[PDB]
Amino acid sequence: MRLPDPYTNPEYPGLGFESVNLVDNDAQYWGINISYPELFPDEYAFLDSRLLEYKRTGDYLDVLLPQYEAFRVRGDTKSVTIPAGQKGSQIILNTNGTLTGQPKAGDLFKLSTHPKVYKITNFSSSGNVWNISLYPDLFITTTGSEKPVFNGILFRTKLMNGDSFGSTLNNNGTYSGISLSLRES
Ligand SMILES: [Cl-]
Ligand code: NA
Repeated sequence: MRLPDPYTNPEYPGLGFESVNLVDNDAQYWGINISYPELFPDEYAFLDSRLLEYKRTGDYLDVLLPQYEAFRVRGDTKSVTIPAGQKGSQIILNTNGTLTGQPKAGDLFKLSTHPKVYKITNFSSSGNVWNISLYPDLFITTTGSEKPVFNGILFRTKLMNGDSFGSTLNNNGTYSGISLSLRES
């Protein structure tokens, strides 16, 4: 299930995060700490209903972190190839001349076929050959059918603080201190 935000639900601008911390837990997994601004009753009720549905159905929570949305690499990834049999800390790909721009160390990365999110540690190229160094090491050996993902990356997580989720209506008619602690699953 997608954690609702102002992109899925622009009617609730309060679902836009105030602060986000991406924590490295070293298999390696990312921890995500999200802090909300004060939420209006409709926003809080909608978020609460969506987290109750997540609790009811033992699903994951997919989350977009807009602070990593730099759109540094653009274009159609259809003819972009990732050769099979790769594992370790590097992903080599052939852009086929279809991608504009280049990624930077600190950017996120994901393979289209697997949920793991990586951090880019280094980038080098030789024409259409891109060499992207990743942290942590690849969770799978490539099959050759994967596509690189630079934008719109969703982290697949589980909620860690469901037992301390919630708030009470304050004197301003809003809900303060709402925060989500997520663990990449
Ligand atoms: Cl592997
Ligand atoms: Na949100």
